[PDB]
Amino acid sequence: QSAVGSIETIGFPGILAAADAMVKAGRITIVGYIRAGSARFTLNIRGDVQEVKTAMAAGIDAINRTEGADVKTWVIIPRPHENVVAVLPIDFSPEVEPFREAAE
Amino acid sequence: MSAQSAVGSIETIGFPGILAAADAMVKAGRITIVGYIRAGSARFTLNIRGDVQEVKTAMAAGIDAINRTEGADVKTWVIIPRPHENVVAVLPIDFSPEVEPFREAA
Amino acid sequence: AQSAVGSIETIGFPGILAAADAMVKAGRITIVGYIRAGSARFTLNIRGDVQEVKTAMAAGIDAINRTEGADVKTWVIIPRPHENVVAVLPIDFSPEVEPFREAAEGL
Amino acid sequence: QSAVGSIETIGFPGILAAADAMVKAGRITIVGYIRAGSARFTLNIRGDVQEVKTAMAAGIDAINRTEGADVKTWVIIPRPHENVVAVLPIDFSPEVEPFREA
Amino acid sequence: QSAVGSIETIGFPGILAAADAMVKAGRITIVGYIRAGSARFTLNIRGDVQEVKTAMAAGIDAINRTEGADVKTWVIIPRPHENVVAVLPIDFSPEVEPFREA
Amino acid sequence: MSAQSAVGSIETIGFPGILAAADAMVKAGRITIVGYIRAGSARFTLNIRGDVQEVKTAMAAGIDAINRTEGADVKTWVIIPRPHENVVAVLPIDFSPEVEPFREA
Repeated sequence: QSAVGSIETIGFPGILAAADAMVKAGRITIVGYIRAGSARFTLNIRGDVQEVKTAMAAGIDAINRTEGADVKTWVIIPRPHENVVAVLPIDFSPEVEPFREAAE
Repeated sequence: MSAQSAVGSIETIGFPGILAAADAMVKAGRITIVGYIRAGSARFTLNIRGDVQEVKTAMAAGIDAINRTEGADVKTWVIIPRPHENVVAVLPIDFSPEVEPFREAA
Repeated sequence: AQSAVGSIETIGFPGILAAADAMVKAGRITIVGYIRAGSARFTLNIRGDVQEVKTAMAAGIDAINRTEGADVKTWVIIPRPHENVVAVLPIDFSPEVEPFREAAEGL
Repeated sequence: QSAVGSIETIGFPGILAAADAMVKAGRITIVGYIRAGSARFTLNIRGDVQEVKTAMAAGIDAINRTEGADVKTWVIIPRPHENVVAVLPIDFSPEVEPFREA
Repeated sequence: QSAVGSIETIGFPGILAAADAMVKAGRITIVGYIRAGSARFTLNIRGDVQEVKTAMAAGIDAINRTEGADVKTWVIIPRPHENVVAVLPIDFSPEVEPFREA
Repeated sequence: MSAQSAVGSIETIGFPGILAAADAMVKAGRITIVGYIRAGSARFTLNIRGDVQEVKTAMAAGIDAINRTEGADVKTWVIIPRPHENVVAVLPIDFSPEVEPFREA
């Protein structure tokens, strides 16, 4: 299992900013987002651990430059367990398969 | 060829504000409104696509329209000039058959 | 030519029920829908001739403000909404409200 | 169109208290409830205007007697327009027709 | 109609604590739960009124021992009207039919 | 015959925190993650099943992972060692086809 990164902000424009900065800074795949409630949004990515760290640094900085946005919470799990991947929305799906291949 | 068109995103509290933004934006720039999100806590997001400069013009018009609306305020906004294809595939900012007549017209 | 759209929002369902009834009785308009916006806020959306929407809107504001526990949070009137707006936001007519559309215009 | 009454409280236990008190106090029909958000719940009833007034009074008192509940907002509309009944969830349904008839 | 009890906590762990304590303390059937919003959860139970009383006290005690939980609101209706049972989510279902029998 | 396995439940603000807790719990104890809840107000619940001591060990690890996570805090948690069947029937803590593989290991 490749590493997983997750980041959360208030507002959709912030997570859009995070998304574009993350995928351009690191060789990673965006696998999903969550409408978390209370206008908070989460973005989830996968990749080599060093690449997720690089991307996450970029996503933090991008949210903090976005009007009205700030980083609420984030984490990186270097090697997620299969039970985690099965239950939480962090697995790959056919719609992002083309981007996984490009990254690897 | 062409790159992905720019994406603009704006958010306010209350639906009347986002209605004001939508109408001002599409009248002020050569853009397509591609969707809206009921974000929670009575916040609404509007997402638009178009040439970078038309998105910048539309966004100024949207900001001004929200600030003129009773009980509305701009909470947050962004423009991404050249969105990556992975972003367009995962987040609700792509075109759809419903709005395809308007992309055409733009 | 796209008819005007009016939108109004309050905290709590009773206040939006009050708005809806006052609006439809005060102006020759059609109520086209409502939104459960979140945080117990509710939106009502109406269509009709611009002057009828204005009259209906004034009546709705006053009805909400008279309702126990409610007040007007936000509202707007767009005289001539763009087709891209009508297509994306829930402000278009539907079969369920066509009978009301016809009556307002026909009267 | 018979009258409509609507009441809203914080928490489900209060709306349950209101529902039971209203239907026992007045000749009315409970037509629906709404999970409004933020743990608020709405109850909507139909009936003759005087019966709706009687039920509403009983509903408010029941909420105030309920542990942790408070009345947030309420209204009565004597003669709701048909467009209102068509768009908002205040109409009768097969599930409550037996109660409409009684 | 048997009695109905309804209780609401902040957080899911509390409603889980309540549920387990309630069904062990009295001869009741848990009939459903509600994700109410704002991280509040409601539990609904049915049974003889004395058994619902016994269960409710046990639910309250259990919530108050649960880290981070709190009782927000609760009620007991001895004999709910059939209109209430039809509209609000407090009736029995096939999934809980075995527990109703005991 | 067999008793119902123990259930643990934990809640924090934000998804990153629940992700941290899930990975730490499943690695620390012989447990199955059976589900999560988007609780509202950006709070997320995670529910796990296992032997009583394994759930206890997993929960301690989940609490420490949430507290180490930027922007997360443990809001509430509980362990029920022996949940009643009616509870498992009504609340979302039962096993499912998706997690059957993990139950067996």
